[PDB]
Amino acid sequence: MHNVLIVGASRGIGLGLADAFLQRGAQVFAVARRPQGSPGLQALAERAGERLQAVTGDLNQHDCAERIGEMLGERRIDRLIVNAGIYGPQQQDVAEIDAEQTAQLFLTNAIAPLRLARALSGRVSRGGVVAFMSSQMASLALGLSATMPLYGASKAALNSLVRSWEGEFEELPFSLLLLHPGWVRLSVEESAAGLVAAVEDAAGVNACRFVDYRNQPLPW
Amino acid sequence: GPLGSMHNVLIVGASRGIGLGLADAFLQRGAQVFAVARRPQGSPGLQALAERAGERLQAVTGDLNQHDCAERIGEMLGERRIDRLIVNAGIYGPQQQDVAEIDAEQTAQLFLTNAIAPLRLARALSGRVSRGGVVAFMSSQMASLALGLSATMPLYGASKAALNSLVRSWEGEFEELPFSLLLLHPGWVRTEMGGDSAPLSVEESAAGLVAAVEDAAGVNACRFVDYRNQPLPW
Ligand SMILES: NC(=O)c1ccc[n+]([C@@H]2O[C@H](COP(=O)([O-])OP(=O)(O)OC[C@H]3O[C@@H](n4cnc5c(N)ncnc54)[C@H](OP(=O)(O)O)[C@@H]3O)[C@@H](O)[C@H]2O)c1
Ligand code: NA
Repeated sequence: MHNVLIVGASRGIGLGLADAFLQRGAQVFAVARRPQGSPGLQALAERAGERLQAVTGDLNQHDCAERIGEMLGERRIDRLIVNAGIYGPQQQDVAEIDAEQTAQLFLTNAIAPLRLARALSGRVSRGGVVAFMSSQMASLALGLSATMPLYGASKAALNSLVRSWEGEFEELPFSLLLLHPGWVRLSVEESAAGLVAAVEDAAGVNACRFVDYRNQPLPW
Repeated sequence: GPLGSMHNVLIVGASRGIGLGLADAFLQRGAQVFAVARRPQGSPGLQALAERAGERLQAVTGDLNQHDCAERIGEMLGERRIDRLIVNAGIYGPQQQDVAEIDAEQTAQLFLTNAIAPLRLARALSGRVSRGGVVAFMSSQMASLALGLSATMPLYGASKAALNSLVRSWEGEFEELPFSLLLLHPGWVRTEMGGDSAPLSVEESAAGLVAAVEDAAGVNACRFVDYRNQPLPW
């Protein structure tokens, strides 16, 4: 049984990933801010029993890694998926975004994901996979983020920070993935099944990849 | 140029370093330069340029982080159009460049100063930019995802990737660009940010950047280029 850690698993694609990994036979550790308040996560917990361990945790809390670690004990993480993401201000307007909103956006979407992944990295299996939920809107070459520029810039910043982390290693000890889930309203189930296949395709490769739910590369 | 032409060049962040070098280099080409600085009176470099160029160098008090910056620049310009708009001002972020230690206040400061405020300002002045002009943002090779050189200064690099992203998103609002949009890498330059090991003088960096800016005039394109006018990958 692989150990899979999904950070941000109460709903949407995060929950879908927990479900999809469970269906492959993994032991899943599913972190959410309010796990008890997610009927989706509760339903998965009931069905999988002990194979789905819900964990209360918040990416933005500085003790998050410590709490996850204490919970995991000596168990190694085969697949670490950080499914951080907020939209930022609904108007996506550079003229109006304030300091508090800027901090929240870039901490949640870019900085805290790296802080957490780095802090847990000593537990990640060699030849495993660390993946971050990114977006097509992160791509500079595609340049598709005009209607949500702040969101897209936060995901470009995430991609940048992951590339910077890669640059700290002589050779990668695990793969580093930046994931585009597709434009899910495309079901969560199809997206998650695809993303699981993309993640598993990178296991043992120790490569940096920016890929979508079909395992197709996106340009930077 | 001919036809009694004298380009109006606006440099945001011109008190020292590359920004001052750009003001000097544009003045040497014959431009009317509007040099925006937080404390223009406290810059010996800008005072020296003012003495040499007289009225062809107008110092303007202004701060990229202030929401009235565009208004102050506009009031100063009157009805004049901007032929070249260069946003140079930027910060390094925390000295340690460490994702584990940066706090909320520092994160806001970094991304506002290096990414969001440049777009806020440029957008607010964009109606004044000449058709066939150039709007350029000082970016960095550390912004490039393909080069993956950002490990040296990850936070700074991420803030410039965010800048690049926002400029591309702005481009994507136009059916046809009315001016060029440039992301500039100045090289590693001997300034307070670059340090004593930097291989380029301000003078050579600025001369190169002026040539790259002028090479984009009338093209109405997006480019990510260095001080030699060589393209960088995204
Ligand atoms: N030097 C390099 O090697 C290098 C490499 C790549 C990219 N860059 C970029 O090039 C730009 C200029 O770099 P530099 O090396 O010349 O830095 P610098 O010598 O330290 O000068 C920074 C300039 O930015 C101004 N500034 C900072 N924050 C400002 C704000 N809110 N509002 C208005 N002005 C502000 C400063 O004015 P004050 O005097 O008031 O502080 C100063 O004129 C920056 O965007 C930097 O990121 C530099
Ligand atoms: Na003000």
